[PDB]
Amino acid sequence: GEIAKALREIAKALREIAWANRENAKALR
Amino acid sequence: GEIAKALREIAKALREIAWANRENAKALRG
Amino acid sequence: GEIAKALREIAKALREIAWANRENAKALRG
Amino acid sequence: GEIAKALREIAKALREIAWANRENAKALRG
Amino acid sequence: GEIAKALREIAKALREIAWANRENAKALRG
Amino acid sequence: GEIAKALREIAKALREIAWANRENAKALR
Amino acid sequence: GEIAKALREIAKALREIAWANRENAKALR
Repeated sequence: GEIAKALREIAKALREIAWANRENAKALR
Repeated sequence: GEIAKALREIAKALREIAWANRENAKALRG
Repeated sequence: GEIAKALREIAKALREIAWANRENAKALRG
Repeated sequence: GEIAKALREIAKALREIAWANRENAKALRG
Repeated sequence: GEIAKALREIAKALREIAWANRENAKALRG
Repeated sequence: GEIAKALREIAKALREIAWANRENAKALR
Repeated sequence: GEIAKALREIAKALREIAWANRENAKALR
């Protein structure tokens, strides 16, 4: 369904934030 | 539907946050 | 509808977080 | 409705995060 | 309702993130 | 219900992010 | 249900942000 597919896009975006934040920790190290 | 469209709007805004957070990592690199 | 309208405010608030985070990246760049 | 009201409360909390994050940018610029 | 109650805990958790992020801005000033 | 428990799961994860973010502030001091 | 599963995927992605942010605090220390 359209609602469940949108919620899965929100999850994917949050995983991209996690990856971006791991780039920061790398950058600090 | 209106609800699905608004949730996809939320996903897009979270992709904007991901891009901004990566620029923070790159500014610490430079 | 009231639920869709509130979801679109959530998206707008996330866009404001992205803007703030972009401001950080600029401040780090100096 | 109680769901819409709770979603608006989420949006307000996200606006608080945006203000906090901008203050991090202001504290880096000093 | 159980859904609205859960959404209000989401909002409360987000206000805790804002508070944590305001602590960061204070640590940077220091 | 399954939806409400999942939303409570989201709130707890956000409480983990608040703790982590505060640790970042503690590591600056 | 598909909606509850997608909400649980959102919670898992937020836990992945928390882990990133905990790592970021260790990299500052």
